[PDB]
Parts: sequence; structure tokens; C-alpha cells
Amino acid sequence: ASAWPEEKNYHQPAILNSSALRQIAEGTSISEMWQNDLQPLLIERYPGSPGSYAARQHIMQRIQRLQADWVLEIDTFLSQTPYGYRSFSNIISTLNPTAKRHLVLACHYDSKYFSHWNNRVFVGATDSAVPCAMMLELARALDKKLLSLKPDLSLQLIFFDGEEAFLHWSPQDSLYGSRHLAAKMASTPHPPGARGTSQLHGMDLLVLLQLIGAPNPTFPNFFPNSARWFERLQAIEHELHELGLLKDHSLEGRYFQNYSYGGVIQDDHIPFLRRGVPVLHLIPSPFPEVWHTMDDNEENLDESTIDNLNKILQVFVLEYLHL
Ligand SMILES: [Zn+2]
Repeated sequence: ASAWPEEKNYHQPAILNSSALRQIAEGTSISEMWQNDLQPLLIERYPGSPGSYAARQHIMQRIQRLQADWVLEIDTFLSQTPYGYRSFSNIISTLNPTAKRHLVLACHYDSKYFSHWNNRVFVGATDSAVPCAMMLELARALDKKLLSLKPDLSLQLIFFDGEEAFLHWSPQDSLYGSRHLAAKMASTPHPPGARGTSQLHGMDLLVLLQLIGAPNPTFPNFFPNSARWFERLQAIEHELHELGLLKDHSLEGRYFQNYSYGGVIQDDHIPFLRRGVPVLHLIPSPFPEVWHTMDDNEENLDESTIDNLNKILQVFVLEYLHL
């Protein structure tokens, strides 16, 4: 009986030096991300809408133009909703599908349904268009390094559909895509041909980004079994800061603060956490002031903060993968 699913417990990062850190900082472009990945997502995209379809096409297109060998899968299913049966489509983007272990980054690409109000449309800029754009920018910025993966560990990105409740949150009205994907991966043998391990045993760590893009975010350390990874984000932020690689940033107002949070926050990670998957939940506490209002738009996004977080995340990913 192989003990490979236990490898994640001991996996250590391969830390980048100063020179490598300046390279990562210089290799990501907040303006390119803004125009090529984010703006096309700032549209009404609740499940089943024409916008949902457009969002999904945009995401698959931006991934397909890259050199790395991404394998795209659309996981489509039906679920009961307050409005009756509906169709949903998760987008899964994987490097090295038969690779036993994967570091997983995720966000939801749907936008909460709201009828038009005084000609205003809800586009959920921080929730979660920016997290989506950040994942695409990461795939783009690290493309050359990720191409080299073509430790049986690789990378996977998941864009969940239907994270939002159609009405207000309830156990049955919310997290449609993730409750579905979690159960699916929990009952899918992995790697192919395996006798007793599933795709969930292969998830080294689930890094879920939500509500990112507002000013002064503060991310607490939610789980003891991922606490050492939270610490790495703290170390990275601190070193990028000391090297002068972040913009309009101070240690007093650092994003990753030494402090926990006992309460449960409902999000796409829940269905995975309840099946034993380690989670690093990158959601700030408190939530952006514009949370679930028509003001969660482009105008209220803090550009340098997103840029800083892009650098932190890309470094975290390269260190995890030893790239
Ligand atoms: Zn939301």
C-alpha cells in the first residue's frame, strides 16, 4: 500500500533567492491582466446566462493560447435550484492529468444573480472576477516555467460555477459546482487504474481565492493543517516588501496577518474540507465594503493591491512546485 497521499504532509518549498524574486515581480503585468483577462469578465454571468457562456469561453481561450500543456475539461451537470432544475459548468484546467499530486488554485466564475436595478448590473468585480483574472495572469506569467513540467506534483486550476445562492444563502441553494465537483473527485480513482485512492487524495492543497481586489485586505490563518503554508505567504510578502518589490505597501498594513478565525465561512472550499482536503482559504476578513452590492465594480478595485497579491501568489506557486 503506497503512502504517496501522505507526501503532502512533508512537502517543503524550494525557496527563491532575491534575484529570482525580482524576476517574478518584473514578469507579471497588472495592466496586461487588467485589459486581457479581467475586463472581459466584468459582465453579468450568473449560471445559465449568456454571460456565463461568454465567461467560460474567455477563460478557456486565454488558457489555450499558452505554451504549457493545459488540459481543459468542462464538468457539466444538473442540480435542483429554487427556480427548478438547472445546468452548471465547472471549468477544470490541469497540467499533467495523470500526475498523482496537484497543487490546486480555485475561484468561482459565476456572478450572483440580481435583477437589473436602476439600470445597474451586478458584475462582482472582487467576487470573483479579479480572482479569476489573477489565475489567468498566473498561468500566463509563469508559462515558460510551467512548460517545463510537460515529486510527481503538478498544477491545476478550478473555476467553479454556481458558488452563489440564487436567493440568499442556504445549504441547498449555494456551492452548486463545488459540492458537485468534490463528490465527483472523491469517487474518481486516481491516478488512473488506482485501487483505493481518489482525485481528492491527490489534492495536495486547495488554494481558494475570493473577494480579492478591494483596499487593505487582511487574510487570517483559518486552518491548522495549512498553517505552515499560510506562514510561507507571510514570509513571501515580507521578503517581497523588503526587496522593494511591492507597491504602496507597509508591514503595518500587511495582507497576511498573524491571527486565526474560529468561525466557518461558507465558500467553495467547504465540500472539499469536509472530505479531508487541506485548504488555504484566501478570503479577507472582514469582507470588502462593496460585498454583494452594485458597487462591487471596476471603479472600486485597488490596482496596486491586486498587483502585489499577484506577485505573492506566483512566488508561492513556483516555490511549491520547485520551479
Ligand atoms: Zn458573493
